[PDB]
Amino acid sequence: SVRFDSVGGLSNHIAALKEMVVFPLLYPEVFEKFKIQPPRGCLFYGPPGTGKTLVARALANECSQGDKRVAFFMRKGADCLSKWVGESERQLRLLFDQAYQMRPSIIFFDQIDGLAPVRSSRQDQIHSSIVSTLLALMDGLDSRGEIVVIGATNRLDSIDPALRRPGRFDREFLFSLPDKEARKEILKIHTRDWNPKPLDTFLEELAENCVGYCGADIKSICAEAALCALRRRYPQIYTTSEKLQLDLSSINISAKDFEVAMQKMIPASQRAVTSPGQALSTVVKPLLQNTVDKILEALQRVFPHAEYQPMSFRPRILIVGEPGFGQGSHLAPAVIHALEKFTVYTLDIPVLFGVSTTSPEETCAQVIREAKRTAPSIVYVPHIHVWWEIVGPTLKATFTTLLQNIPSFAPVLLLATSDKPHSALPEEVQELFIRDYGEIFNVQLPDKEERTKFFEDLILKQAAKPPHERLKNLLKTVVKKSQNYNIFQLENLYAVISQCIYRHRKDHDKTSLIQKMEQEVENFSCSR
Amino acid sequence: SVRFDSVGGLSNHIAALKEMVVFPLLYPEVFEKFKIQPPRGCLFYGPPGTGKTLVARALANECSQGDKRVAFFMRKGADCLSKWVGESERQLRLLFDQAYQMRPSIIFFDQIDGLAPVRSSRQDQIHSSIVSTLLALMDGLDSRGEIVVIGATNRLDSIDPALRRPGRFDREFLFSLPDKEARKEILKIHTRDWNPKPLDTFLEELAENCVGYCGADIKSICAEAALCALRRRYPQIYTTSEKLQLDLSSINISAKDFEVAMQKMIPSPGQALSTVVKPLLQNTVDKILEALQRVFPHANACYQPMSFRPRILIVGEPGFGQGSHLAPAVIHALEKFTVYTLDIPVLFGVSTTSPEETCAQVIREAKRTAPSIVYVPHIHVWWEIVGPTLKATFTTLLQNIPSFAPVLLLATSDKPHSALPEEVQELFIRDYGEIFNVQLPDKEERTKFFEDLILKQAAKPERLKNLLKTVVKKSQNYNIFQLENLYAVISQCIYRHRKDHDKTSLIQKMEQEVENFSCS
Amino acid sequence: GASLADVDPMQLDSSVRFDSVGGLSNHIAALKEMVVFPLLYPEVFEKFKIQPPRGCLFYGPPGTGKTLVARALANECSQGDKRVAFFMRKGADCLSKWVGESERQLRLLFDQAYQMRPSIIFFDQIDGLAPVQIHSSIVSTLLALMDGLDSRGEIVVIGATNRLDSIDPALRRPGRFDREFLFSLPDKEARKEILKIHTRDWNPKPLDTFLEELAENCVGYCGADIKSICAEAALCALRRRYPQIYTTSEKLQLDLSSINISAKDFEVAMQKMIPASQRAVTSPGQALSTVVKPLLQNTVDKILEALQRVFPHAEFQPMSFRPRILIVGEPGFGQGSHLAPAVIHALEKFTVYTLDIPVLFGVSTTSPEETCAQVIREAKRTAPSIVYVPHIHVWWEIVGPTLKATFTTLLQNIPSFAPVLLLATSDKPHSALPEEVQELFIRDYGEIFNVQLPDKEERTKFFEDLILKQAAKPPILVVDHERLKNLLKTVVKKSQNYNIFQLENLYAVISQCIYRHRKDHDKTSLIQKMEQEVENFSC
Ligand SMILES: Nc1ncnc2c1ncn2[C@@H]1O[C@H](COP(=O)(O)OP(=O)(O)OP(=O)(O)O)[C@@H](O)[C@H]1O
Ligand SMILES: Nc1ncnc2c1ncn2[C@@H]1O[C@H](COP(=O)(O)OP(=O)(O)OP(=O)(O)O)[C@@H](O)[C@H]1O
Ligand SMILES: Nc1ncnc2c1ncn2[C@@H]1O[C@H](COP(=O)(O)OP(=O)(O)O)[C@@H](O)[C@H]1O
Repeated sequence: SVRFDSVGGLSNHIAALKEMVVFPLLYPEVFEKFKIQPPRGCLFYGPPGTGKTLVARALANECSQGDKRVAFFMRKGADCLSKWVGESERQLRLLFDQAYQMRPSIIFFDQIDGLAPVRSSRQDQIHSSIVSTLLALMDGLDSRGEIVVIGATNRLDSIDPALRRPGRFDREFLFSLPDKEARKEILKIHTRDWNPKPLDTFLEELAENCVGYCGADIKSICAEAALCALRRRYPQIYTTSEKLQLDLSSINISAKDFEVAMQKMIPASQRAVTSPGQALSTVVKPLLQNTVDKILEALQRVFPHAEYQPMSFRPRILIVGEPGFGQGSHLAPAVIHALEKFTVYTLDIPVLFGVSTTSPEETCAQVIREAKRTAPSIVYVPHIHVWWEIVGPTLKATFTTLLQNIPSFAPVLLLATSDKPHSALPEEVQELFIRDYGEIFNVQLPDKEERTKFFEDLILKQAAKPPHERLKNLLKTVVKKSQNYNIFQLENLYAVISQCIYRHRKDHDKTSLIQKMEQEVENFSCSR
Repeated sequence: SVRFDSVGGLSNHIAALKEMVVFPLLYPEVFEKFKIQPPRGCLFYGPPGTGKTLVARALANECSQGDKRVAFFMRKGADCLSKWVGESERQLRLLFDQAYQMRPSIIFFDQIDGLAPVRSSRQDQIHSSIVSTLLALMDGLDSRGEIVVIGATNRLDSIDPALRRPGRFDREFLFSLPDKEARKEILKIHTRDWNPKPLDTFLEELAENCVGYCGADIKSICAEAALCALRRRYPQIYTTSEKLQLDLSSINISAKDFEVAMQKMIPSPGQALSTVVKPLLQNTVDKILEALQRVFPHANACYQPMSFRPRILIVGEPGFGQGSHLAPAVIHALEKFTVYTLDIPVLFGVSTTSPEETCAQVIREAKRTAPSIVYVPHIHVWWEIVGPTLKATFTTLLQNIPSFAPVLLLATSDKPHSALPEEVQELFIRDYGEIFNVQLPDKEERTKFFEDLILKQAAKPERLKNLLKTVVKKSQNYNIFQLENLYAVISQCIYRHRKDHDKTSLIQKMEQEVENFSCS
Repeated sequence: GASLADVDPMQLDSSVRFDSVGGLSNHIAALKEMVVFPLLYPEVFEKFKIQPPRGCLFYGPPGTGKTLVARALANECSQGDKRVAFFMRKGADCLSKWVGESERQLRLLFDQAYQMRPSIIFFDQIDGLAPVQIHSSIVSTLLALMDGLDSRGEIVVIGATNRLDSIDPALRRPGRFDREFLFSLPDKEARKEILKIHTRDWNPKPLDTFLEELAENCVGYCGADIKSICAEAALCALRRRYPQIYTTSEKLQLDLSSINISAKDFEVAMQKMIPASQRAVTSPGQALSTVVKPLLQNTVDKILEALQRVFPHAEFQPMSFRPRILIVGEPGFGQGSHLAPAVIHALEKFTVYTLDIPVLFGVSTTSPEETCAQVIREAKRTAPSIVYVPHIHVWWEIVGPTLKATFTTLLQNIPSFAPVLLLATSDKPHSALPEEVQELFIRDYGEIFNVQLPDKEERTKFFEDLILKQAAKPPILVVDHERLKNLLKTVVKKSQNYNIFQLENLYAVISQCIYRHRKDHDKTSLIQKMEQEVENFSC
């Protein structure tokens, strides 16, 4: 049924696999020249929903329907556990011996953590016995060739470390959340055999909003979209116990269905945690997207790992601006979001202090150690000008002598924001961001063009929908009287006009809100 | 087929083993002259992969090969369990007679975790009875020769504590991860019989870069490298069909294949210099090590070394790499000595312990393993980061250390020796050899720092030499940070002009970018 | 076994019986009348009524023979009434902070102890079982189980520990642990007895004078160090004699007549090891090293003579009144580095407690007010004793306002005629110390000693047996024997103002040259090097 085509995105855990399963059968001489004794054990692991059981399934299908003949034995967590006194460790050896007669064969253990927990003398003796009789008869597996043992898990730390050793489980595969190049393939696989195949550009657009999703999260919106189309088209289905008469020809899926379905959906990875990076909303985007792009260009100039081998030496950048220019609230999370596939580690006040029972120094050390472990990563310290005059005198020392110990050309990025200009910051901070290296970005107010696009939809498209030159003058005067607002005032004059419009929904004729609009625009006052 | 020469690294474990288990059994008339009384139980323990069963197999084969004067009973100590009422405890009482009729004997118990676990209200009636008979066949049916029992394990606490008592399993052998020297002979052993004989410099460098590996990993990187050659040489091996025609002579393993397999696999205040920085600071590291030799000669009667309160302080302006590159490279070169760090993120990066208590145990453990090193980097900020009790503890602690005990105190500083507080100034004695002032590198070094880039990669498929000269003409007073920053900036253009056959166009951009690199 | 627990006794070796224990003679003459006599003569303990105690506590540094005495004692009781059982538990073994396993383990252990009867229970390292309700549930049951042994028994409990102050004070009450025994590092006359015990069953028995010589060269050893150097001096002889046995698995023929042990096999064993007094205990008292002896032995003898004026127990109806002494000197005259520890070590048989910085704060991360009270109370409990406060000129400027108030009032609650000495050292002169410190030493009472530099002769003899003999050792041809003496005199003249930290550095910098010229058969390329290193040595 399913055989690799469906498996979209991974494409390298698959090539790395047939050199364990297929090659020792086909080319058993290259392993003799170097005396290789090829590997015999994988260990799939990663967050939930990201593949690896789809992979086990597709591999079983390739074996059963490919080049005869390979056997496939599958165990589900802990099945050897039996009621009598010895029938537990006997079934394991029975399985390994039956797999030797049907060889070549591959053994698959789903959800290891119920079978091989970390041994301890404060637990059941049967678990230690099972782990021992499992790492015994797997060590004596060289003479019993043509057997491959795979095990998929979720908790790599909950597996006995005596098994994660070359000889028992020598390869370890990481199944991570897809990125915008893989989510598009997945969406192509799931909307594959649809009546009116969704345009490639449409899926290209859909793959962007789905940031925290996985294969299981993407498979489900393709179903919620159809379920939304069904009740959009035929609303006379819920208010009925009997059947109806459908034509199955009027039911078509549109982008509104996908968006209303994505409204209800919550990614399985963000059901109990919130990531420190968001995107510009549909409102603020025509106001700051170009600024985001310029920031990314400068970051490329200083952090070329974001585009034979990129050379980077301690990449840092500091986004500076006036207190309302939107750098710690709008710009920096958007920059974090546009740079996906880099793990992000946050160091702001509610992280050092918003978690007690652990001094700030501990968490400050853990963040940098883990960011070193998996490079290239980002360490996000927003609002340093307040961060600095809120911490202790030893935390400054720890923070400065912990990122001086980072290898120079290791690609770890330090991102920070500021409200005071660079000159006003404490001189100890100014030593970290040098201007001649291109590590300081100064945000500026948006130009006339931007401010025009920001209001160009409210006037004149929303103020013309029932249940023109007089509107263009309103647009002109709004853009003129707002040429020196920050972001927090622009997107308030927006809301002020937004509310005005909403209060005239069922009014069948205009020229009651037009003058109301212009009066509310005239009463607006702030001036920083 | 394994007899002691297939074990790299454990040159002291093997000697102690045959000086305590083998020789009292082979030459009983010798150890009776002195009443040495060998043990009746030892125990190997350590992390997984460190050669615990390899030593057992080697010892068995060295007990068989010869004249068979000693018998070896090898028993994986978990398959001795019978799902019955009294049979597993009879195999034990039989194993001990089968080895008393053939004395001398060594009874080996591989993985005794599964034979004698900790009995409590989570154990069965079979394992408790097994322990009760095992610690009766040993304390009673022994103490005269010539049976010696060994057992292997990973955690020393996964065994019943009643077995480790005076008169029972008492001696212990800690198998730990290999250091940089053992990791070289391990690679030699695992590349013993090879077509293309590898060089010794290659294995040396590899052993340097394979940090954190434990033996078995080193056997694995050899395999994963040969899998990187094949894919490099026959990219058509995948998505194909049955073999047809393949030559097993163009699969030569190259040096860049080890560095890919070492990243397709998953595996301290001391780090060697990178390949890029080495030809810039290796000379200074040599000079520092020589000054150490001057003060630390370990790196009644005379004609053995003798030192007096070894102390050295590498001083240099900020940016001279005296605490970023130099001192950890020197700690690396001075391996085979145990190092103990004392800096900020190790005094304060842990709670549930005082900074005054984590400073006394460090000096205690440094005295127990002398000659050792105590490493305090950046004293010019270390001194103003601790409390007034920690200073008065640290000073009296390193004062109570005996006069001639070879504990070295290594430290660094960015402010000059005359800008430090008096309490520190009266701790190094510049009139002695205890202060070392770093200098900028010489023209010879600086020039050779850029040569692979200019001119051996901008011309990689001339006027470059001129540009090269200019690179040395403005970099005269650059510290290490600006130096390697300028080197990384000049290595960027090249990576941007990868697929540009026509030259003289990236040379112009290069000479204008190096004309713009300002680092005042 | 229906009791899934560690309750089995041990089969002890029968060859340990009041003959292998060397150095511990007062303790044995007391344990054999509270453990042995109630079992051997049971008619005196019923003639009147006695019901002897059921408890002993052993404490002291590690390796001092505290398990060995329990073993010897269990073998000594079970010689007429075979046989006394022996149970041994060791605190902190995979049962700490596990409720409620430890309670039933202890209950079953006491049950088994009752079933055998007579028996001896031994808790090695109780610090892991009753350290100062995971904690109350287990100590309360231990107290109830111990306090429930009938007066005659016959069950005897014994406990061992390293620091007496890491044990719950609820244990030290009569009927449970009514006596305590201190196992200290052995002096010379006990070191000789241990050496005679361990080298007793040898064909070619070592000479008595050689054992006398050995007992003095290994100071700071604890029992197990002597065992380790005796059993390793036997391996060096074999290794040096037959080095071709290490590369041959085939048992070759060896003559058991050329493997006789000699010296230079004991000292090569004593080289590669570090003693007990330099490993763990932070023993405040250490004797002068063999290098510094000829320089400071006279000062050490002078202090111990101005110390019997105040502390007339330093010559053992003596009567003293608040014995105090303060040795003062310049910063480098070695009062807190060489003199005071050697003075303390000379005063063995007197228990010594220290109050210095790494003990108040570093060790035992508790409040520094309870540790000072502990040391004062236990110092007067075992008087005559010593309290040692080194470097008061800095000690006083590091403690809090409450610690001074506790210390100054705790040494006035000591009875006036108790022999509890207070020894302190300083680097500022007496009149530079804070006034609360000056109001403790009354120099007209003789409580002050001023250290001075070593005399000309002292320095001469200090450099002599380095610069005349070791500078002419045949590398195993031509030595001058005349300019060596001139160099000795120039060195003695040049160094007539150094303190000790410099006087003993100019001794290590001159000995280095000799090492760099080990093999040179012409002893001339280092004489000039010697005198040019001395010509460039500045304070
Ligand atoms: N890379 C992918 N391409 C296509 N579909 C996918 C992919 N990953 C997941 N899916 C879909 O999501 C479903 C769940 O996948 P799967 O069960 O393999 O995840 P998992 O890692 O095994 O989850 P868990 O670890 O919780 O068991 C699959 O049935 C598959 O239809
Ligand atoms: N010191 C060493 N020298 C050479 N090879 C080694 C060494 N240590 C390990 N190896 C290689 O790694 C393999 C695994 O080592 P080994 O099984 O002896 O240790 P182990 O896994 O701790 O043993 P066990 O865990 O089964 O008791 C060996 O077959 C050997 O080839
Ligand atoms: N006083 C002593 N006399 C003879 N041998 C001793 C003495 N003290 C220690 N030893 C030797 O040291 C070994 C270990 O001593 P041990 O009793 O374990 O010390 P601890 O008191 O710390 O338990 C003993 O087996 C014995 O061989």
